[PDB]
Amino acid sequence: GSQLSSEIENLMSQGYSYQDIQKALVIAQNNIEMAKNILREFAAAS
Amino acid sequence: SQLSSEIENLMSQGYSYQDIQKALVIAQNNIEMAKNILREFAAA
Repeated sequence: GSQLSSEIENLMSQGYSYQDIQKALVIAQNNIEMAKNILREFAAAS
Repeated sequence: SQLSSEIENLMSQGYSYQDIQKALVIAQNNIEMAKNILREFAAA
């Protein structure tokens, strides 16, 4: 695996939807720290 | 004026003042990017 896919798997463990994670990475221009900020502050987790 | 108009326009779409601030902070004041965050994720 890669670092990015590792990060995505960790986000899903937290309950974020795959679609939210993708959207967040696109808006963030793949800056991971930024995408994490978006998800934390605005995304639902189940 | 330019910037306050942006906040006014976002609030008129129904975004809270606090969500707008959060989205600017995360985007480092890239207003285009903040608007994307709000459109895709924020309650309006």
